[PDB]
Amino acid sequence: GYKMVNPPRVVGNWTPKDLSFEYKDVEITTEDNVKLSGWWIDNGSDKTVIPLHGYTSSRWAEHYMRPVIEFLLKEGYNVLAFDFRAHGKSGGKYTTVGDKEILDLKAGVKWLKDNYPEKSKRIGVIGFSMGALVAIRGLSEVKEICCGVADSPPIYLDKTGARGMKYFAKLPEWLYSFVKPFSELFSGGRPINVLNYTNSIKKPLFLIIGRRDTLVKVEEVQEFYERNKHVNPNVELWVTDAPHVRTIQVFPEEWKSRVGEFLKRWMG
Amino acid sequence: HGYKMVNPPRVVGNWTPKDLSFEYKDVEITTEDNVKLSGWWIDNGSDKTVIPLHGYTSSRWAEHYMRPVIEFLLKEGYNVLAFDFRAHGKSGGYTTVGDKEILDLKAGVKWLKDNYPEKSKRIGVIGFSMGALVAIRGLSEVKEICCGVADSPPIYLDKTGARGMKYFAKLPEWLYSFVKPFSELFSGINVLNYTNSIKKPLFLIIGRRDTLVKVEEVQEFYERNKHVNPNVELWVTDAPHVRTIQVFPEEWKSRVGEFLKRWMG
Repeated sequence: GYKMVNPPRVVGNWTPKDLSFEYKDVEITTEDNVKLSGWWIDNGSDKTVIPLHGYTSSRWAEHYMRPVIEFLLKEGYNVLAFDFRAHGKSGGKYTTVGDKEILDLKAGVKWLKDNYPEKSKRIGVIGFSMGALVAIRGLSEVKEICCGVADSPPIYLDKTGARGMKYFAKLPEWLYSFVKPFSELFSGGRPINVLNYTNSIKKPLFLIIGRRDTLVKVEEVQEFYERNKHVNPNVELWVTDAPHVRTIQVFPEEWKSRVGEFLKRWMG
Repeated sequence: HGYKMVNPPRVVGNWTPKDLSFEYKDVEITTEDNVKLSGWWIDNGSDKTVIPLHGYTSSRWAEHYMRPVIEFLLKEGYNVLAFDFRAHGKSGGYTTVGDKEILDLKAGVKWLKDNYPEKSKRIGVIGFSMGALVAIRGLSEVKEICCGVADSPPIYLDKTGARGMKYFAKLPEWLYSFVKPFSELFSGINVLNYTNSIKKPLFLIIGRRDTLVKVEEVQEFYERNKHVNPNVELWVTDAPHVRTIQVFPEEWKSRVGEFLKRWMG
């Protein structure tokens, strides 16, 4: 098998300045002494939203991070966007499962409270794909987070891995060898699912799943929904017409609308 | 605005030389540009050492070719030095385009001569895919290497990248974004210029089913290098990319084994 893996480390070439917003390059240190790299975008607000990227990307993720950051800033929110450990410019050598990414979220929140408590009286999180798993876990283990949005969160990580390799079946083995060390890590069933936090989450959660997501099924997300419904009356579910994490681009107006009113309701 | 920059993946496997009934040493190799590489020194009680070079998306643990080639070399009687290229596996490094891997091979050779020169009077190289290019380049510029084996070496890189993008295109857009860093990793050439310099024994291996490298392209390297070097060989197989060692294990080990014993004088 595979002991430790890490997806290709990527860095984009756009800054909040390209969105006509000023920002600061900050450095957050986790409790296990890992140095994270990120952006602190002061928007003159008391509310801060933290976007969380997926397994293979970074804070620069052109397909959802850049649109969501521009969206949050124009709504008037402060934004803290950092690369997860072993991603982008952040510290750390191996991602593997990414179970320690919750520590990155804790450090980021703690950093906000320690340096800018007036700018983070309300803190929300938005996660995409694997980043949604961290955001979901954040609502359960991080008390300062008041609300969270989970876009396309893999419920059963093992099934998600097996559904991914099907697109490599008709293709040469050299192509599947790229993702094989990563797909086999989740297919075994060792990493913890988000179903683990269905009884511990008592905060507003916005679940977004695509009707055409072939990696994550709606009914799998619906299972998480009414599991948590017993404990949390503020969990919402929106079924979209987009594939995996593509809603924010393919249906941008409807995304910004529903997410906008979710945040507007729970961010104070 | 795209990718400013993309680094290789890190792949670390479970297995060790112990699973091959061989004891080993975890070594740290420093390059001339101060890059610390991680690797295995497998002492087999020999004066001869063979260095197996891996692909640009894997490491020393690549079970489809790295594990059987190390086991093959060990059961042959050779000492084995297997290290991850920079920013691959456990090694350090931004690995740029990939031109720095020749420095990694030089570091390994230097490390052998500095630590165990008696156990490396003869040094040979075996490279797979892009690792075969490092072996081909290494056989031309590194004096301490007596011979080399090149399995599925890309001859026309841009032609190989073009063929590769065709199969990437058969992936859905939303899924391609996940593996797009792999594609850009190779988009960071004249390999045929090494047909003039190489005058050491070279063993080329290319499969007919290779969707990335054509037999015609490797054969061009063979015929060109053939009238400055009388000891260059070509073996055309009926296997996919770097799969000959897996599809035809006893054929591969026999021809490579005979090649080494002949030139590891």
